[PDB]
Amino acid sequence: MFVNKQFNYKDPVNGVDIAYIKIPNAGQMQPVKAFKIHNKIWVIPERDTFTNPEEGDLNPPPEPVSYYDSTYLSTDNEKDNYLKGVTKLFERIYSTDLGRMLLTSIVRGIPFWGGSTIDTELKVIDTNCINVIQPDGSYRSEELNLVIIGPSADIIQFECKSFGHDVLNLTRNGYGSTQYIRFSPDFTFGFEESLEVDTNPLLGAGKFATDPAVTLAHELIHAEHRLYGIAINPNRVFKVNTNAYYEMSGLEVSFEELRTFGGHDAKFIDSLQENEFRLYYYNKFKDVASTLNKAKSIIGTTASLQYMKNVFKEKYLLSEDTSGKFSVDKLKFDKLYKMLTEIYTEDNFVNFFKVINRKTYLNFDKAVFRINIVPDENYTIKDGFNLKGANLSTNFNGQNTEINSRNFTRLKNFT
Ligand SMILES: [Ag+]
Ligand SMILES: [Ag+]
Ligand SMILES: [Ag+]
Ligand SMILES: [Ag+]
Ligand SMILES: [Zn+2]
Repeated sequence: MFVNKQFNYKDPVNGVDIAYIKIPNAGQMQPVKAFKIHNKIWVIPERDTFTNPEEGDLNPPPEPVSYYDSTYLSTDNEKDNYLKGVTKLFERIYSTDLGRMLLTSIVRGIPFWGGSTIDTELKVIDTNCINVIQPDGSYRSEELNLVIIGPSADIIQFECKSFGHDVLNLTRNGYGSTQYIRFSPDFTFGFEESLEVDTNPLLGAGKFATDPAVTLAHELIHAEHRLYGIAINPNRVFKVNTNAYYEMSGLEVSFEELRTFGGHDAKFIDSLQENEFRLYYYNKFKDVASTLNKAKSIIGTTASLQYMKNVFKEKYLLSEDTSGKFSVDKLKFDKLYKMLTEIYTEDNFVNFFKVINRKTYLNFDKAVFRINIVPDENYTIKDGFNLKGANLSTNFNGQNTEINSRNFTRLKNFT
């Protein structure tokens, strides 16, 4: 349903949902084959050597939790598997009510059209589009919200990447920007069942495997914060004082990560700072409402001013008065803000998937495993690794790398 058609890496390009594309702001690059799996969402089965200029080399840089393999995702078979793996994960996520809500929010989360220097003109920002090569060879500029792409040099460094603006802080000013998620459905992390063990850097080999659907959901949640322009400034961190090994090393974790995980982790952000951020972003939305009201012109005859004004009215859940003037209703703002920051959390997704998972973001990496979720015999949209009939359905046996040994190959231990 979420991905209505089957995609094969070798399917011929049609210039519509299967095409060679170029990422603007990415400098000079060769067109790469991409697949549009859903409205506003694309997948590029390639290692990411375009978003960051100084990150085009896949070989292990000079001399930590990291894993390198310059050959991963270099063959057509691997790219086909990557595409099928990612599509499958989106479907697993969409199969839950929470995931359906999240993906709906992501599609509705179009980056704001605030690219004009004139306050009466509404214009798209080039950081939020890709250039799509058409059958006739010409290019077609297309707006999009999300792009799933292969990892860069460090295979296990999953993260959101987005292009910046000269002056605008798009991921924190309420505007939002297109997010490129480096991710792989072909590897997963190992964790320990015991809290005392999982949060200790010297113990555990990583007996249980993280369900990659949770990992992708985690990145999607993080991406949606950036899409709605309410990501917490990275300089806002928590000087961990709840873990003796974190304090010992003076390690710090950004509020953004704690918020994304949810559960008890989010409670580390004290009430004052919580209100501070909410007030801040409430004001940013008011700014978007004013800009819309001040808009009398629009660029790009792909839609009318009335249409786009309404698109953002929906995205930001703004209120329109009798005169057709937009404003931000505190109740509505608080509702949307809470949905994006408290309802969509890693902890809540675990409850929906019914999988075993780390209990806190404040733990220690144990290991990385190679996996293959494409075959139904190994992983299904409905149960992940814990197959219904199989003897893998209970006690999370499917995620148990010792019992379900054939589905996991430990590549590196971090403990
Ligand atoms: Ag553009
Ligand atoms: Ag565009
Ligand atoms: Ag992110
Ligand atoms: Ag991300
Ligand atoms: Zn994160």
